Amino acid sequence: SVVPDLKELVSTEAQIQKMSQDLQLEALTIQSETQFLTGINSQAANDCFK
Amino acid sequence: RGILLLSNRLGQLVDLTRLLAYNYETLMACVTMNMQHVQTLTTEKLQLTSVTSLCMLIGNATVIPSPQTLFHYYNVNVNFHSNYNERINDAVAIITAANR
Amino acid sequence: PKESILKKLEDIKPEQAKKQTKLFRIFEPRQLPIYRANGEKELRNRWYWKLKKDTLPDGDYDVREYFLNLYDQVLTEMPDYLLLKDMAVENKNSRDAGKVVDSETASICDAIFQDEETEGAVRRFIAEMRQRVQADRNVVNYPSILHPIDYAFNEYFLQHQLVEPLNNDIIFNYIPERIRNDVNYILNMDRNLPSTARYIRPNLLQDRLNLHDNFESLWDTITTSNYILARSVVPDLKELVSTEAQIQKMSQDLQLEALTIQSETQFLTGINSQAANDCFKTLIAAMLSQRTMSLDFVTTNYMSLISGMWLLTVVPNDMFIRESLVACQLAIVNTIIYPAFGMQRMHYRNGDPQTPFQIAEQQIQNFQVANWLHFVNNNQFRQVVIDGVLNQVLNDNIRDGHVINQLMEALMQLSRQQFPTMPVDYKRSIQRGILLLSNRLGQLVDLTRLLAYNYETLMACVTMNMQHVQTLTTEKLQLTSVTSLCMLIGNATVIPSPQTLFHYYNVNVNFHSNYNERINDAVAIITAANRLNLYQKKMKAIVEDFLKRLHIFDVARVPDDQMYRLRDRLRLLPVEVRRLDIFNLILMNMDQIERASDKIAQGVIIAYRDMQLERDEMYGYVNIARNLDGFQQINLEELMRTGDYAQITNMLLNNQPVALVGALPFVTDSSVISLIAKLDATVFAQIVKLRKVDTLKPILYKINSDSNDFYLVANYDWVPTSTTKVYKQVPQQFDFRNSMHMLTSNLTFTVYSDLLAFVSADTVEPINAVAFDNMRIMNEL
Repeated sequence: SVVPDLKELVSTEAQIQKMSQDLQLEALTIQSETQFLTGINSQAANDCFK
Repeated sequence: RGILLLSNRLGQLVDLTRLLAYNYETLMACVTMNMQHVQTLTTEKLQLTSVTSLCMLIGNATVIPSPQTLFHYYNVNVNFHSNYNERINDAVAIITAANR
Repeated sequence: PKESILKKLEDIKPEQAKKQTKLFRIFEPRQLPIYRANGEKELRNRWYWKLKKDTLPDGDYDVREYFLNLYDQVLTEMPDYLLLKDMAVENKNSRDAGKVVDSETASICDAIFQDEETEGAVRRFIAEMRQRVQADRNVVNYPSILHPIDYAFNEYFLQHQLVEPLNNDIIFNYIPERIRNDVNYILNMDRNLPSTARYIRPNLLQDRLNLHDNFESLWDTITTSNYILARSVVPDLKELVSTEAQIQKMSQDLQLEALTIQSETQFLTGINSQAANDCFKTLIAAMLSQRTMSLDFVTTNYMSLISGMWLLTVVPNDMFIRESLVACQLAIVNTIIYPAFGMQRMHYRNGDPQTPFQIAEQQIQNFQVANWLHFVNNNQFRQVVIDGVLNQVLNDNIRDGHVINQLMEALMQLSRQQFPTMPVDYKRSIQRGILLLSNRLGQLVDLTRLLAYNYETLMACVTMNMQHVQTLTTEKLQLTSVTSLCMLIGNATVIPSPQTLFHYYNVNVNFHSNYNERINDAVAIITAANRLNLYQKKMKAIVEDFLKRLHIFDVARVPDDQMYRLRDRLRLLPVEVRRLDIFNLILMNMDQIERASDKIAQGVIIAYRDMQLERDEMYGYVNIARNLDGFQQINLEELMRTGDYAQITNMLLNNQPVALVGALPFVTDSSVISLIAKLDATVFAQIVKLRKVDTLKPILYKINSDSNDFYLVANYDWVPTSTTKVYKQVPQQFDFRNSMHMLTSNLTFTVYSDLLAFVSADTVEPINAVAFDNMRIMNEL
């Protein structure tokens, strides 16, 4: 109830996108799309923080 | 490659440390109840999901506890305490009487 | 899109000949009444200096930032060179025309030359004040009036003119030191440059940013770019065995049938009148740009593999990604060489990492086979530096470059494994494909030559010191096309059109120039940004613009991170004389500017004790101290920052002699009264109520019993008692005679852009071209 909410974050989309460029996601490895359920960060961080 | 994203950002990750450092170190100040470290019976789920986000995802942001906010906090624990202590007395008093 | 990142490239015109007109001044002289001690207006009036545009703000911080913008403005207007023929004007007076410099200069003269000035000496001077030319040196002499600070500027602008000469020889010299030398080409020009030539210098220092260490993301984007650029060049192949014909004899040599399949899967290789051109281009750029590609094969198409061996013998494996060389080799090793060389036994078991070609080397014996292995395996790029200036070219092992005893050996080794075996038939289909390389080997010898040259040619014109890392977008290449190019070529001889080559140079050039330039533009700012304590102009700012100015990069689509790290490196970078040399100038006088000009002050004192006032001429005599000698202080900037510790609050409450400092709003009053009433002590109270101040408008008392309808007091006899004066220097006065300076420049210039164009480039007949060995490239009928 107290822990101040955060502000000025990096656009969700922007980062995750440079992320795929860097991440080399789908490169053989079978167990895809489990590292990107990361999203809702604009939230997740606030939650993780509090 | 992933590791690097921690590193570059590291210049900022720093910022995180400072943040908490302060906040906890601040808020805390206004707690009357003592607090011995105990192995609670219950947990609290923390998805590395969010964690990871906070991490590479924080900019030159800077937030802290609103004055008014802080007090409100003190105030509460306070009352609570007062009640605990008080009832305690109210309690004891009776019980002892109850005996003689 | 494919050719949507190319229009963002060829459309980059960084070559901008920056020039100027208006002489850069900041303060125009102006009128104002004279107030002799005693305070009367003695008439005649005098001329002083006040700034054009008092913009200056409230708050030391806002001030500092303001100047900063000036720096940005200075640079964007930074005169790349000068010339005054274009600055003419006419003196209304003098021994004659006179032609002076800049309208303002003119005005002023005519002006003073009427309003009863200091007489003679002035009018006089204004007269025998003119121009004069010393043709013999191209020099020019023009008179000009400015201000110590003005001569200051304009001066250096003259003593630096980033414009050198330009003789035939220099043009010749800017044509890559390995092309003028390459025989196969010729050059010729249609004109003889005048002694009046000039040329700008596209500067191209190295990646002062080592954009490859950690930033991979960006390299990939560069490579890509540099790559497309290359294809745009890569010559389009010529005449090669009509598709149908070859593929037809192809079916023959092998012996086909009905449900008896073998070689049949080695023909989705047909299309080459598309594949060969693609495979060809693709290969070069890859190298040049230095991009890393992948591999799309099939385990049933062995032919497609054979050709692989063609490839691999070439491009030093490191050029291909890891997981690709891995597949490839093992596929060869386990289905082509062991399996029909009675060496099967163990169909070769490999379980990831270490090197699979390699290990086959130290395993089986056979010389022919054995040389291939070492030459291929340990084959790499020759990390070469200088090439007629820090080109830093990754080169191809002399050997390969046409001294293709590689190909001949690659074939001899193939001519000798086709001896032993195991699964009866299988050998039929495999060795038959192998032979198709051998007959063609007369021509294969060629393909090598081609690339050899091309890459080795195009090369030179890449000031962008390319290196050797790992891409991350991995361009895709099929053994399909490869295989096509291979058997389907010969007789032909192709080469880089002149015009083509230049165009290439030109681009990288600009680009470079931009990179280097923005870099300087970048640095300059940042450093300035520091000796200014702007703890609030959060830099996420500069980086952004920077990147943008070199289109290609989708700014919004790139995180804050990398960006900072980008600053971290920039910070350690030296500025450039030009850039630097100017900032030193702005600061050095900074003070002087601020102090002068109205709308602002500096600070105020509060001595709770009656006291005198200076008797300056400009203003009547008022509340001013140019020293604040003694008393204490308190930076306001740090105050409203820190949050005020009632330190001030207390002193104000208790009344103690004190001073204040920083940007401030002055306020002029008249009716003496105000003073006797001591109004000036009021104002302060406020603060007490509001921790912060800006609502603080201090007071000044312009007192000249002349214009102050309340002279009633100047009467008796007096002498100005005040409590609290103001920190603010005094607008200097104007000494014309000296105020003027003299100027030098040049007459009739001749600036040129682009260059090159001045040459008609021709080419020898294809049939007899030459490589770095003086041998006819393409000598197999």
